[PDB]
Amino acid sequence: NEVIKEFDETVSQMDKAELEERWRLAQAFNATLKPSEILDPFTEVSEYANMLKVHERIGYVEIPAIDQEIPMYVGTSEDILQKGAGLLEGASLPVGGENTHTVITAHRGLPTAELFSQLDKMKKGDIFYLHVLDQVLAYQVDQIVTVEPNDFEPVLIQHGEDYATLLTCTPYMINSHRLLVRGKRIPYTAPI
Repeated sequence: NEVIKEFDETVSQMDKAELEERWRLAQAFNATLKPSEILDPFTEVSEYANMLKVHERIGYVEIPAIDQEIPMYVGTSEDILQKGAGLLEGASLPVGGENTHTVITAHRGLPTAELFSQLDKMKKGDIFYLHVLDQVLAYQVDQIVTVEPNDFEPVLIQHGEDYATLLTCTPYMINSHRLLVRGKRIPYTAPI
């Protein structure tokens, strides 16, 4: 909020050639990422996403269906999950691209930040935006499933496609299962 304002303000002061080289470095990481075993963030050395870091924030996720703009951070440690959404370890960077699947995790509400509390309100067709460096990527929801903390392939990188999954715990205030809201990239570029 204050954080989101500070983020966009810093980005607008950054050099264009440098904004572009960073983007390309993240795309290079996405093009080479091997499939690995993705663990539940809510249970149990990294240069991961360095090119995207702006005072430790890698951007924010914007979800008009639930009136949220939540800062994103690297990893899903509790330090992070207390203050915003975390990018899941082993998944794509949120810079999109063919054969990518980024995964953004937040608690189902904290006492003073709703975060992903209202994620059950999202429906197929809903559009959310990843704001990353000076870019904004639109994703349109095409699948919503609830799974056991051991059930986790709907976050599989599917060849050809560009996906982003918003991930939280469910039922509300019980948190025994995981709610996955998957969106697929649609054409959108931020206005100038």
